[PDB]
Amino acid sequence: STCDDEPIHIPGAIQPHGLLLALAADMTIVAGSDNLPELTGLAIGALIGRSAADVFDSETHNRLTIALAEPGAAVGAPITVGFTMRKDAGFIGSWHRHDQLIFLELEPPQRDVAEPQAFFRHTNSAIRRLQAAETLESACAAAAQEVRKITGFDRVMIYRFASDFSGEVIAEDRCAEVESKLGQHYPASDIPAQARRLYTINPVRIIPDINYRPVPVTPDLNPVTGRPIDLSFAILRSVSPVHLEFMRNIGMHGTMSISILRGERLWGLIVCHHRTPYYVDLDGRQACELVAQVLARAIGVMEE
Ligand SMILES: *C/C=C1/C(=C/c2[nH]c(/C=C3[NH+]=C(/C=C4\NC(=O)C(C=C)=C4C)C(C)=C\3CCC(=O)O)c(CCC(=O)O)c2C)NC(=O)[C@H]1C
Repeated sequence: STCDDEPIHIPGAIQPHGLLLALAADMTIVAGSDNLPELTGLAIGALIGRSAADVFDSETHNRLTIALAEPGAAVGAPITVGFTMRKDAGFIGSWHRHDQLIFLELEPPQRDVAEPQAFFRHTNSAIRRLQAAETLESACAAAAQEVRKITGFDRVMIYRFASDFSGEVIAEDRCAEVESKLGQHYPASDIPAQARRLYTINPVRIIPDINYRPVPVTPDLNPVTGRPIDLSFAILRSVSPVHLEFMRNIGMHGTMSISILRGERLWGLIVCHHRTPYYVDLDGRQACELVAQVLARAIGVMEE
């Protein structure tokens, strides 16, 4: 376990392309990313231990209050965000009720959004083409082709693993400019235990610049538990510089990867790489999110 030891879940930093705010269970600001001042225009060391009401507009707190005290408490779905300071901003992104804190992840207004009809088109065709569920090999390739058709990543591919957690690429499509790993296998050390354990419970992962400077999370002391701040579900979660190397190697300054859950069990991953630094509309992500959700289902009617 030269590999499986790293605490990648508690690195106490996020990627700069958005920010984070962590509230205690009585709705008071507890910790944030240190770039908070840069964009919302509010100084961290001030915020620490004051009210979430100082940052959000009155609805976003209220939509917040209802969502959380909703029964079936869990890492929340995406929310619409407006700040009292810089309302204009209209940042939009998720929240996450883990660690006995309420994490808010906020993203910059994804300008130049997916054309509607084209969107519905690709979403709908895929769910037909995948549900049309030809073989396993197409079901998958399909997902990759379609996924590439939605996002427009330079190369995309379905990765499955054996019971010894070594995987094979079992599908592909590429911009005719980069090799097909369609025949390669890889060793379980490559995506190791703790990262397999993490993908099972949070099925989206996105890195836009592999060449980034991590935005510390301050404090990174969980006030309720007194352990570092645990960034499992955070899609802004700073990433193990080892792996980053391995993406520099294979020549890709952006990634994203989606789990393929098969009854609590991680069957395989959609895996995307893009030469230069590349982002995804929540649209873009939730689409793919969908692809793998159906695929996983168009695997649970191929398993009978
Ligand atoms: C022994 C340590 C190693 C290691 C650790 C490591 N790697 C990751 C993350 C990923 N590695 C991936 C592998 C691939 N990328 C590809 O291009 C291909 C295909 C040829 C594979 C199989 C991938 C996709 C990931 C996940 C990244 C993503 O979500 O897009 C981690 C986890 C890092 C984190 O979650 O913060 C770790 C600890 N890297 C190695 O290559 C070996 C030597």
